[PDB]
Amino acid sequence: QRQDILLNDHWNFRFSHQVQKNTEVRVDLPHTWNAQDALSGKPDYKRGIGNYEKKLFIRSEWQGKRLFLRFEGVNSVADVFINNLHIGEHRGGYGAFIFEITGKVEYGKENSILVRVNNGEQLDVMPLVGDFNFYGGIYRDVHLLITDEVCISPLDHASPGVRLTQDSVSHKYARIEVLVEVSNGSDKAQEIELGICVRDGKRTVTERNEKFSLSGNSDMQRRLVCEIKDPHLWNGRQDPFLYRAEVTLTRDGHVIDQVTQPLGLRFYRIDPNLGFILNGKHLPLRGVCRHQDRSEIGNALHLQHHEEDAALMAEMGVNAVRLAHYPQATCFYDLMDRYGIIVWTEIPFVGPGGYMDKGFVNLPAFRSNGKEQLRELIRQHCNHPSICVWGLFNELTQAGDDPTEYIEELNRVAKQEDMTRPTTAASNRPATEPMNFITDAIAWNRYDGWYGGTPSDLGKWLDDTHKKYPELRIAVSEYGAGASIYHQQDSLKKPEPAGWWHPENWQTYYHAENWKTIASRPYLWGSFVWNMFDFGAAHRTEGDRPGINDKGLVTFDRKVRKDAFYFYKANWNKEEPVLYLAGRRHTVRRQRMQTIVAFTNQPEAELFVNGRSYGKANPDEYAVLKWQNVTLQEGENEIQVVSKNKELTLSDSFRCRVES
Amino acid sequence: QRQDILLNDHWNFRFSHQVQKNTEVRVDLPHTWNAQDALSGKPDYKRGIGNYEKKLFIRSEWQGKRLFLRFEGVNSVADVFINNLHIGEHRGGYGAFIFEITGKVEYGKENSILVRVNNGEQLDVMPLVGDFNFYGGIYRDVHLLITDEVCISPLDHASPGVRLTQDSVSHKYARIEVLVEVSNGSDKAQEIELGICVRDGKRTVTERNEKFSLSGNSDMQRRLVCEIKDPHLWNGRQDPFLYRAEVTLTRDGHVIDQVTQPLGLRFYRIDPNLGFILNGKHLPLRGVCRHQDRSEIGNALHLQHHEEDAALMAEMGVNAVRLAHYPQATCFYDLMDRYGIIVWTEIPFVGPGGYMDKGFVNLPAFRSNGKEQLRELIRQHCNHPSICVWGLFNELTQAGDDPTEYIEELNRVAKQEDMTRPTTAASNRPATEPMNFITDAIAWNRYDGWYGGTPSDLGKWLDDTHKKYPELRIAVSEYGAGASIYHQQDSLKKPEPAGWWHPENWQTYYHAENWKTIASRPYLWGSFVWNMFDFGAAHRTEGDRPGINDKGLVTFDRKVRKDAFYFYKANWNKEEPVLYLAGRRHTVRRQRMQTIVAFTNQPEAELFVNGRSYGKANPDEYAVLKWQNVTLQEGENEIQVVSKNTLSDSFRCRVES
Amino acid sequence: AVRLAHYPQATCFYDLMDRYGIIVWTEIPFVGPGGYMDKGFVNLPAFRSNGKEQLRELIRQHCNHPSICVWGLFNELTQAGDDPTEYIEELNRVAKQEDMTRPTTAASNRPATEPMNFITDAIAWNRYDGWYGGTPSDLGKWLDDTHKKYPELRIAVSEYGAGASIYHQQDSLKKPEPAGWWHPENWQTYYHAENWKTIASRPYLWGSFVWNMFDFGAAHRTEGDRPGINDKGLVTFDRKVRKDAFYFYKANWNKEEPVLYLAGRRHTVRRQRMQTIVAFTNQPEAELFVNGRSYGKANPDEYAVLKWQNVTLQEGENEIQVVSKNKELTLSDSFRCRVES
Ligand SMILES: [Cl-]
Ligand SMILES: [Cl-]
Ligand SMILES: [Cl-]
Repeated sequence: QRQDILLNDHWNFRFSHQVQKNTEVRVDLPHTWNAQDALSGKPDYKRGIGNYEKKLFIRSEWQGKRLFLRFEGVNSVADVFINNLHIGEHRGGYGAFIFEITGKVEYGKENSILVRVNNGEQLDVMPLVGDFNFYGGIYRDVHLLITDEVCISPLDHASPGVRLTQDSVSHKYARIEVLVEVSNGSDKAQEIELGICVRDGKRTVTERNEKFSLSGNSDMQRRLVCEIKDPHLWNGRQDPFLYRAEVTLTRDGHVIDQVTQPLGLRFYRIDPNLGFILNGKHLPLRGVCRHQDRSEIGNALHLQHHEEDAALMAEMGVNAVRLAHYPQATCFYDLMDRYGIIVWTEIPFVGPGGYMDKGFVNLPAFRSNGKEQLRELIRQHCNHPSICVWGLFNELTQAGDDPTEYIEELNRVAKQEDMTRPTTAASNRPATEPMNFITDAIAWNRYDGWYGGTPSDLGKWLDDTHKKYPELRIAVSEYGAGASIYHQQDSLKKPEPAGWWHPENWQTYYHAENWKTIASRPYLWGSFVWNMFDFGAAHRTEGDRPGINDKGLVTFDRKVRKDAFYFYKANWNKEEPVLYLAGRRHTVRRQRMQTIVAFTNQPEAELFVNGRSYGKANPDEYAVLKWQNVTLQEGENEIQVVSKNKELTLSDSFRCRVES
Repeated sequence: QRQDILLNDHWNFRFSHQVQKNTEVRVDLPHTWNAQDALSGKPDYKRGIGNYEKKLFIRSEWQGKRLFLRFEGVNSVADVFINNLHIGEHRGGYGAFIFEITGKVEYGKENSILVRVNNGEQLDVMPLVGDFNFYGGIYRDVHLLITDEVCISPLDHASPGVRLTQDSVSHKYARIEVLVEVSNGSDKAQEIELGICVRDGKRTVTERNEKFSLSGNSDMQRRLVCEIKDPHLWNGRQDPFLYRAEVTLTRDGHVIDQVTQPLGLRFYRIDPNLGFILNGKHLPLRGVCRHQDRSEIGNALHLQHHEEDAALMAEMGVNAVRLAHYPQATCFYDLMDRYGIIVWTEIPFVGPGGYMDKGFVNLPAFRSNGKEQLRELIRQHCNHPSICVWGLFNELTQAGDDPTEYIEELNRVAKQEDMTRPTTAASNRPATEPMNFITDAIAWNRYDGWYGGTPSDLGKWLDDTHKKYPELRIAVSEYGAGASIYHQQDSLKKPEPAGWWHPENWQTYYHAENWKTIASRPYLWGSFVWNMFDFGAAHRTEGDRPGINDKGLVTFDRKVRKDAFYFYKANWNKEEPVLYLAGRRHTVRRQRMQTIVAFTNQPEAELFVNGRSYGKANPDEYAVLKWQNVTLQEGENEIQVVSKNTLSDSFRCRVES
Repeated sequence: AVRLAHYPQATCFYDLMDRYGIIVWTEIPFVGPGGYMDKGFVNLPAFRSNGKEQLRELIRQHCNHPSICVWGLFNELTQAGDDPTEYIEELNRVAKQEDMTRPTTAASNRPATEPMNFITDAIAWNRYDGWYGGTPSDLGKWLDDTHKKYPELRIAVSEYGAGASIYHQQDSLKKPEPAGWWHPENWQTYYHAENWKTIASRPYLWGSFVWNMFDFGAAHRTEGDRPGINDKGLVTFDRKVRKDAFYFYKANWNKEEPVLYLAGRRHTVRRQRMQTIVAFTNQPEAELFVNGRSYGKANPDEYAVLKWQNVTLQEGENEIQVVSKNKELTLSDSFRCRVES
């Protein structure tokens, strides 16, 4: 009944700095204008105003309906015009936002949609700093909504208008409360029927409907309640079961409007000594971090790109994700729902880390806008079963303008919006700083063995902190190491992090030792690898090219899994057979005697070097096969590893050459 | 004695796009970071955040005083930090602004000022568009103000704290209402003597004092009424007389704070049919526009630059100047006060003109800020006798977000702030548009004979408008033509304005015809030339080099007066001898036959060509000497002109048929 | 005298030197790296054959100009790497085939021992003692040392100079850092007064050449008051403003146009109350008036320098005027000035 029309095709664009006429060029949404300058490594890429114009014919039959323009993302600040009259402004690059254009168009005519987008710097719109790209543009989809004059309202913070809250969840019973925004845009009072039907496919599981009166040009909220006995729980990747919940408005029979949403029922708690308990059973959060960009296109992502990023994490055995450092797309939360991957999602309250300036500036506009951004985050995505914590900052400092007061304010805003999920944060503060003690959970970013030290520093630090504050729920927000797939060398030696040489073997070593450190500590409720993918950061000058943070387990184009990916796949994915030699891309070696390493989830593998066996071996606790003192021969070599397990015979091999 | 310490020397600077540490460099205020990229013709010059830091030592003997940071101009949005703790933001690149730091520093030790300056694009801080450059930075002076704990307050829209309102002026009597803001920063009540002394050189002209008690931590506004019988009126360039008004705070017989302000007394009115009448006598307003930049340095101007601009204007006989398109430097207002030049100064409410986008966006942060800039402009510069009109917009359009109500709102704000001067605007709308009728006076930007048409079209349009709207007080806000000193040709032909060829002879022809049109029309209360000076406009791609609006009478480096300068000088300056051949820069000619033109304010001159006399000639009504059918030799040629009353002028050129 | 760096210039400018009477050193663009990277000489066949063509072009094109008096062969080459010393000898021989009436010379930055300093008939060195390292007095000792070691060389100073922004001012005379963003004007003034004293006491120098008459373009530079400018001119890059040191030379060198010029007119905000007040004149006397009060008459020293020590300025505004009377001609100069602390 209700209509949702994609508006991405054929816009006109120009930069306000192109001040002459006839300078517009065709673009097609999604779109950023920084996919070339920023990705090329230019730190001063284009940050300012871009102008999108669309011609949209408003049909006559649409008069008497209600028309909305929903934007799923526009970085950073957007001003919307209909036939060149301002209708609204939205400040924030990552929440969806909406405007009703029912009273603003000429029915039966072409009309003009004009979106003036600014991604230039501000001190009053988070994020203010960050180790990533602030791609400017309409980089997510744009939709025309047409509904009945009486509808389930899409206007409240661009939420769906249906909000599904879970309490009393057990293996035996669950209670769901359903908050519905209903809007009467007619001049007449209406007697409507409101109904909720929760379904398993096409089988009704529960159902309640309600008749009530609503005056003209008025909206009110309705909160229905229903129950499910012996509910089918959403249980992570073991069984990511999903009800669909349909809320309908009815009038004289026949549906007049409909909204459907996912319902995944789960209970869980974060235990200071046991970690994360999902539906009564402990669950390691084997996590990675993910940014929303890609090679060549920046953050103008299409559906298939989200799907592919999800598939690669699923393949590696990921069961948790931190979506850094901002609200991300509905269809990615969808995929995490459907795969059973637990989600940490946060507002863009990002501090400087090792860089300059601040993530917090004590401006009324900044503080206020931040609260609206956190309110957008929760109201737009709270229905997703995969979301399990709400994150409030990444790497703020207490020096200069101190955000501790404001963070406490944000924490309270989160609880007003959602009591059912803990808050968390990603800190790089000494443990004594108050801001580590506000959120329900806390976590630190740690690079022991990359930005200085050795991996053993990590377990000591975490052990000490867990001892001094026994009630903290500690996790590793970030840990990782740079790696170019074209940087190879025989020996493990710690590269300079800020230089043009990130040899792949050190990333491998780093994650091996670090996962060992994490896996020995059950008090950590999760760990999150920085990062799943290389991602654009235009100011970086390191690795094999500028403009890239190269700590991904997979390359920026999603083409090449680095060695470390297969290390995590050996450990985390016990379903697909894995047998993978490390260092296949080290193809020109200077030593004759080497240490060979493979990763497997098989019980046993045997190494062969020019057909000459070097023995069977079993992986250690963390899936690592290792043969020291393997003599290669001058010139060409072939290195093959083989494993048999009943009918399952696996093989991996590569070639290489030794010079001197 | 109140202390005023310049803080321009040695600051640390880095762009915020320089994320890495140790990337600061030294700058020395005044400073912009767009003096290289914008003036090189880069359309997307850097519009973003730059961070200035200074270490400043807070002396122990200042504890117990008050301490003010006053910024004369920072484009466009500034946030100021004391020891990295925010103390306020200012939105707007051309008004002065101030923040008190008394309670924000550690006395006796080093402190740090951090000024985070953002010239990035905004849709809520005028100007949004404009044919000029938005040079970012702290491009005007920065002072430390030390005052008594009870002081003449510097905090109200960064005003001087003293307002000199001329409520009645005549050749016999002037009455001046003085408004002084007094601040008590003490925790105890204070009884203080407020005094004002109006001085002529050293002679006290009038004097008024009063005693009151001001309670602790309280601000108050006093209003003393001064009178001057038989006043010495400030009467333009004929006699730019200035009294000095010294307001002082006394306490138990000792002066503790002092503020002096100009007082130039005058009355005037703008007659619909007769033009501008100053102190009872008609003045043609012979005017030019002026921007606050210069080659190589952008808008990071010094005093000598202001002074050289003013002198060049006075040399040409200017007696009115329109300061486009924004509040400019107090120091340049002082100059016009002292020369006697009438000033038109306006808020940066600038529309797109020939270009894209809008001068107005209907959102409340834009409306709010605009009223604040208008209040900033009047409260900060109202004590200059040169400022005679306040302008509200330049080239706004009624399409899209209609700004007409908002301009009515802005008109009422200026009347609230200053009833003694009329409002004006610079329009490019058809006379039908309602926005033309809000301000007391109105004017139009017109380029008949440059952007299409012929100069004769100005008079016809003006005439038609005066007849249709006889109550309008009409002036020409802009008229002008582009020229490069390096584009020369034999004959007069109209260039394509958007092209790379702007021959000088066209600019000279254009101005001589347009002045003729203006000079005939006394109902114009003024005319302003676009522009006195070539200026920066990064998007321009015309003339002899990109990034330059070249409709100036003088070049961007203020080195070379174009031919048109000397036309106006001979018409407007009858005190300095002028005799000047046009076309000396056209040194390679293709025709033997020539029309030789010169400008003069002598009663006659005689032309010589390779020594041969072509005749004594008299100038026309517009100071133009012209000899037709002048016959040049192939090869080298010397053209000379002489007058006696004994002036000479000459240049050499060669002919290649 | 003018040294046209570093390349053949326009005929009309050669003409202008002919007509003023200025002696001209002009040269081929055989320019070395100086303080930068890479080389002026690469031992390619085409490079060498081209260089000869460029020198025959130079001489056959401008030999008629009488102002040209020496022919320059290189600037700041180095012997490290591809040694050009042979190829310098060829060019000098080409010069000799092309023209016998003028000596050849060069502008060196090599230790005096290097052979490439003895090929041409005369030789000069670029010295920056007191700007790039050292004191201005190091220049005298080196020249005399060199003159004593090789009494046959015909030694000139092909380059000496110091950077200055007219917008960099200060109270005291401190050696700035050359590659930094701060070139105060008082230092360039000091540099030239001291270096000219060193030059003018040494008659065995057949000439000296200020680097440079004007600030010139050099995109790579990041010093002084803006990027991309070599700011050692005596006059700005727009030929509009004469820096202090220009007037030190005009007083010294131009004894026909009267000069009376106070130094430091652009330093309009001082921080100290006692000042040394220096002026340059070719008049015989001048009197200094500070806020209308005489600080006495004074005579210029041998190098046209008037100095009044221990000048007391008031806090706030100041007016500094110096005035000369020579029979008919009366000269005055003044500038305003502000003291804060
Ligand atoms: Cl922060
Ligand atoms: Cl507009
Ligand atoms: Cl070399």
